[PDB]
Amino acid sequence: AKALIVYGSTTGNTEYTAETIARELADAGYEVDSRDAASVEAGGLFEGFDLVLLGCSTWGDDSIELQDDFIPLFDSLEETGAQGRKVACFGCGDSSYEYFCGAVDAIEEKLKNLGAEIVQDGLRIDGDPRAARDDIVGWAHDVRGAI
Ligand SMILES: Cc1cc2nc3c(=O)[nH]c(=O)nc-3n(C[C@@H](O)[C@@H](O)[C@H](O)COP(=O)(O)O)c2cc1C
Repeated sequence: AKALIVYGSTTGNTEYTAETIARELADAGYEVDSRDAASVEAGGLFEGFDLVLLGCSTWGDDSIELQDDFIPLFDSLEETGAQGRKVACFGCGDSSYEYFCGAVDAIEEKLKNLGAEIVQDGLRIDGDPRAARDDIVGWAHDVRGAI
């Protein structure tokens, strides 16, 4: 199978996560196309993938904001065809906050209402993804034995 990894990272956390996740896949027999959202384009993007990996960090204090690079993709997500698509969402945040990884929640929601089938519960990392690296290896892993 063929997977798409699209990520929004500001400080490099979600970028790290998507890489760990990328290999996760690739070492398993997976063909993987990883991309920065900063550059993606919504026009049938999801097209011809068996799984879509959609990542993003949270910003904001009062209001939930999505990693910046990712917003314009968030905005035009019904243009990508996530109909009966297989999508799992991930990102980084800090639980010191009230709407911890609230960016994972919104992603997942527009996905549903859109058509995707979420194969698994979003992976919400609290901290440097790097020290949770195992939590990560297992999630990539649970989404495989899931399709
Ligand atoms: C201005 C700001 C507000 C944040 N907003 C929240 C929050 O609402 N939810 C939470 O999960 N993460 C929140 N975080 C921090 C995480 O989003 C951020 O540290 C994270 O690691 C993103 O890594 P990245 O560079 O891949 O986007 C806050 C941190 C700061 C700087």
